[PDB]
Amino acid sequence: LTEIEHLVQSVCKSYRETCQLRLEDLLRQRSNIFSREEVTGYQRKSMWEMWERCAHHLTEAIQYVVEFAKRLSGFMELCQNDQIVLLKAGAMEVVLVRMCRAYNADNRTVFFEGKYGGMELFRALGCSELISSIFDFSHSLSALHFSEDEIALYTALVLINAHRPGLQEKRKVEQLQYNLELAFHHHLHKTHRQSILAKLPPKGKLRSLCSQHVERLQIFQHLHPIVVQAAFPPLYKELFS
Ligand SMILES: O=C(O)c1ccc(-c2nn(C(=O)c3c(Cl)cccc3C(F)(F)F)c3ccccc23)cc1
Ligand SMILES: CC(C)=CCC[C@@H](C)[C@H]1CC[C@H]2[C@@H]3CC=C4C[C@@H](O)CC[C@]4(C)[C@H]3CC[C@]12C
Repeated sequence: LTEIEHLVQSVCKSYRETCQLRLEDLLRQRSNIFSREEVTGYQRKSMWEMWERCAHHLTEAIQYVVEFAKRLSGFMELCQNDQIVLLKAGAMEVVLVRMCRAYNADNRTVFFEGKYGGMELFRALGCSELISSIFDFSHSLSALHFSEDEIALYTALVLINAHRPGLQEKRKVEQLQYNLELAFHHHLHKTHRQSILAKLPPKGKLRSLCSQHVERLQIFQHLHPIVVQAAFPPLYKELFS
């Protein structure tokens, strides 16, 4: 078996071990939808409470993406600067992509605290525009019906991007990126799924949505700080300073 077929297997394994929620569970729970009364309960919570809940869920989701990154071939052999540069730019882009698995395009609901709810669940945050953009992005991804293996390979490429500003060893990230691009393209060809390539988000789209998202989280963090046990302190200290 080729280096490339082994790379496909390694990335798909890493994803399976760090996917946080099982696709099977997410699909089964689609019928489990918040009642009008439960939605009203969430809308009546203080911004501060909804922020504490959402901030903690987002931090947990980031930590699954850090673990995913640490299991990708070559990631740990990059200099720490480059690990931080990739995860700082990339980890929340991966969370936003991972969301499409927990999103039902039929009723525009997301899996949140054990049931599916629409974007009005989050009314107390005062972020309707930004949250609507996040729901829209998941909506556009859901049309692809990504396989588990496609999302493993795609989210590896979201992270391993030699064009991120600030890399010391751009050559080394280029080498890992070329191999992951070949693995993704190789797997799509083998599974007759090259049709998704033209349907993938235009680039800049994920970067600019993620930029806006993180900007808002940094404002909330500045006004009402949460603390977590840092999975990757050098990275954590670059956002939670
Ligand atoms: O456990 C850790 O080591 C760790 C855990 C999380 C991050 C990380 N948080 N983050 C946020 O945007 C964030 C979140 Cl999710 C919750 C509350 C406040 C914030 C904010 F202050 F940064 F804005 C990120 C964005 C992009 C990339 C990595 C991260 C980094 C490291
Ligand atoms: C802008 C702002 C202040 C808040 C954003 C509100 C809202 C859009 C956030 C809060 C919790 C997030 C989920 C948390 C965990 C997961 C699991 C992951 O495996 C996939 C992603 C997912 C489902 C997150 C999706 C985005 C959520 C709902």
